[PDB]
Amino acid sequence: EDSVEAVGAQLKVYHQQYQDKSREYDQLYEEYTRTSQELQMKRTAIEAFNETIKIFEEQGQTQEKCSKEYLERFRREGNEKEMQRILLNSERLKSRIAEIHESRTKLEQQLRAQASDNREIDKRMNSLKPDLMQLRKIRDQYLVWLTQKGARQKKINEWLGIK
Repeated sequence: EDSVEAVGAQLKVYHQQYQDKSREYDQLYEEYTRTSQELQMKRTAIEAFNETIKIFEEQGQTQEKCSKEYLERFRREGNEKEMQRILLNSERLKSRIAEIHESRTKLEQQLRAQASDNREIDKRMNSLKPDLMQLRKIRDQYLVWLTQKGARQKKINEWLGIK
């Protein structure tokens, strides 16, 4: 009721709630920053693929340049096996590229998944900011109350779990 022990008893309850609400928030904040890091690597990895692919395409372009003379000629010569070789190269090459291009696409999809999670963890992270403010305010109020009350230090520390 109006018992100092009863008020201090209430204080302990709210302070605890507050610390717990606070700890949980901290846990989320780390998780958010951490995932934003792992999210960076993914972005970087994608650039790696983009770079890799851009490379192979340049290789393809230049080999295609030299092949063109020979190929156009072997066609009318007409050497089957020789020009066959030429097409077989460009093929496996383009099926290396076409293979990688899809390989990053799976990562991009895999990326947006994590990106959403951060959007959501950030959301939950904002749900708590209000309560934290309030609990802190509240707890501070009981402190002032008990403080102006005869109630005093040592037991206050007890109620705040201080050693």
